[PDB]
Order: sequence, then structure tokens, then C-alpha cells
Amino acid sequence: MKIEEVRFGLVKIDGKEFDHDIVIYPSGRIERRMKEISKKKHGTSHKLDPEELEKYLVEDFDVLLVGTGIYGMLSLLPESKKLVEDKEVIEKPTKEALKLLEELWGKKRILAIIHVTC
Repeated sequence: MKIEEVRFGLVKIDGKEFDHDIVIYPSGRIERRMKEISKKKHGTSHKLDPEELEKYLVEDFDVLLVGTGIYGMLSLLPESKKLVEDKEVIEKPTKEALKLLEELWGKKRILAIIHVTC
């Protein structure tokens, strides 16, 4: 898991360009973020809901790291936080969040949800 570039609307990770939100699993597997799930309830994914977060509970993890957008406009709903209340949960604007992901990678098992826009 290596991060090469981070800018509004576009991140380069593992050498691939992602012009949309992504989920990075503890194993390093990368999938697109199914943000439409949160939209289909809150009119916007600006509030990541539990129905969406549950879809990412695939691999065991110690830390849930959320890149809340370059401008930190995304946030986990209280019910989402409840789902992972037994985990270490970090929510930071995206560039800082990815820099921290790079710093922490390799020790704890980290599940990361990265919002690339606001």
C-alpha cells in the first residue's frame, strides 16, 4: 500500500489513479466506495451511514480511518460510529488522513474510507 499523489478529486495509490472515493482494506485490497448507499437515505453521502459502513466489514481491523474530504465535509453518523465503537476511529481531512495512513501502515490493521472531494 503506497500513496503517490493526493489532490482534490484524485488520488494515486499503488500506482493507479482514482478519481473517486475508495475503501482500502487492511490487506491492501482497494475497492470503490459505495457512497450511493448513504445517498439513498440522506440525500447525500456527506453523512456516511451505518448501512454503507456495514458493507466494508469484510476483514478484521483495529482502526477505522476516514479521510473526510479535502475540506473535511464528510462525517460518520453517530449510528455508524456505534457500529465500530470497539475500534480506534480516526476522522481527518483527506490529505492529512492519507499521510497518517502511510505513517501507521504495517502495524495495526487499518480499514480506510477515503472521500476525495469536499
